[PDB]
Amino acid sequence: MELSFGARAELPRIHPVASKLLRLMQKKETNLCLSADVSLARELLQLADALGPSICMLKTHVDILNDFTLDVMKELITLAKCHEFLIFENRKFADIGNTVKKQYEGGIFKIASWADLVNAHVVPGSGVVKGLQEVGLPLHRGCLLIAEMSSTGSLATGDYTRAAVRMAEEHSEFVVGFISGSRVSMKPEFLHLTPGVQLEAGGDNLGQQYNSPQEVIGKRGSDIIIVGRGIISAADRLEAAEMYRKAAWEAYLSRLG
Amino acid sequence: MELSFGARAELPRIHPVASKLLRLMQKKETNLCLSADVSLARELLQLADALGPSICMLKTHVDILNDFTLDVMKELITLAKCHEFLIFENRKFADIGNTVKKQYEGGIFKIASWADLVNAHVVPGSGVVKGLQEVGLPLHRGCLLIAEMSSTGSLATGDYTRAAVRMAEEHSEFVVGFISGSRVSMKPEFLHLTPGVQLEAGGDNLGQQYNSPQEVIGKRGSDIIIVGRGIISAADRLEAAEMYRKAAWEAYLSRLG
Ligand SMILES: O=c1cc(CO)n([C@@H]2O[C@H](COP(=O)(O)O)[C@@H](O)[C@H]2O)c(=O)[nH]1
Ligand SMILES: O=c1cc(CO)n([C@@H]2O[C@H](COP(=O)(O)O)[C@@H](O)[C@H]2O)c(=O)[nH]1
Repeated sequence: MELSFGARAELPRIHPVASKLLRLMQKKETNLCLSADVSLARELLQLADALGPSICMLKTHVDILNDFTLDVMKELITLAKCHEFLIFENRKFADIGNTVKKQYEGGIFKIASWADLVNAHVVPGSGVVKGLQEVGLPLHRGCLLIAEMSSTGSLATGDYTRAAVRMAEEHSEFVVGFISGSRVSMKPEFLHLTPGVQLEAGGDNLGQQYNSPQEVIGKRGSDIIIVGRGIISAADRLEAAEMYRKAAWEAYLSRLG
Repeated sequence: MELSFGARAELPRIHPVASKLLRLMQKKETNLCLSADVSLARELLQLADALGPSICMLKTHVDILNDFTLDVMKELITLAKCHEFLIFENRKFADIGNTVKKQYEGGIFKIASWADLVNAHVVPGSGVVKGLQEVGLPLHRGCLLIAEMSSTGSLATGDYTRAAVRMAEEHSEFVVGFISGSRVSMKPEFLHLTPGVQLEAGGDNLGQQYNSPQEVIGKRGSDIIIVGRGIISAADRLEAAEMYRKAAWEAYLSRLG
């Protein structure tokens, strides 16, 4: 039946990036992804260093960093290697393949040079994956497909979600999992990462909706929680991260039995 | 029945950005949007200057510019004002409102400071529009919603397309039209902009599919053609732009009768 993260890391069809992730999740007893939604490089780096031991992944929006430089990403990579977490740039590539390939490799951000993982919306059809793959496969990177969204009015439901799952399963050499609210693939080689997570019930004023780690990992069968404001707006971000880590980890263990 | 671009510019419910666009389209006899998919600021600017008289709009992907600076955008604005065209950043905002508001205003690109128009995918629900509006309305900007896509396997069909149209029509203070393959709204106050356009039949190797200006403007009832490689890969980009302009303009006139 259900396998531990450590065993999933060894599955025949596992992607190397997924394997690296699954192994460090097991080693560190963390299935928490920090959503580092900050505008200052110094804050990003100080969070990455202090919280690194508590997280399996740090999710970036590099396009909201007021003082982005590639040197900032070099320093982030140093922390990622030191503390053992992956870097996930939440770029949401969402256009024709020819365009996304350039967006992934080029420009000022050079996302493919530092990001272990990126994500894509599936709305354009499988060309979005094919374009990204042309850059990501040579660079030994992975991709997540957005199969469901956390926000009110999300159209990523029903046949749309099914299409995302098929697209992932048909591009397993590059696609390693999903942004989703629940387990959407029955194949254990794929990771499920779930945003819209806080300990307390609520939402924001712009359509975000929250569920708890126990709900999303335990009841809905996801693997990793993505948490932004629940941690970032807290006074003690380290303690907050530990609370989220312990919640997500125990929900995982209990579901494993 | 059908109104000229000039008359549409005066409609009671017209958005000011739409009005400005419609008036310059009529004045200049152009419903061509150049997709300036280049990596060099100098090429971007030289295209903008030479082709400015032939276009109603210049569409950017600032994240593929290797030498982006805000000064480049200042120079682009100077050309836009001189030649009378709008600047459209094809950012495809596609996340929860709280995130997109920061992506629109902030970061290195400060998109809202220079872009007349941006676009958004509707997959997250109407929060994507609400978040963007919080920045764009004060700055007197407009937004386009992606109702259909040109690429093979597009999921922007059926109820998804209907949802995009409703979302636009319910946020008319900020949303001024669509990226689509055809007329999708029956309300003349909304613009339809159509990518996937070349004179010759064909596609690319990454899921792009082409139709002609006569097909998309004439038969499918769209307003503006978005053209990248058909112009940019041509030797004489000025002549190419003129060919596309004259095609799209005559298709418009004939449909007007
Ligand atoms: O459906 C989604 C998809 C994404 C992409 O990961 N996100 C992102 O997770 C994070 C949630 O942050 P929060 O915990 O502060 O709401 C944000 O960066 C948001 O853009 C969501 O919140 N919901
Ligand atoms: O459905 C879409 C949506 C977009 C967003 O505008 N686009 C964009 O139009 C342009 C088409 O370029 P081409 O004429 O070279 O194919 C590209 O920048 C591509 O990213 C499309 O090609 N199709």
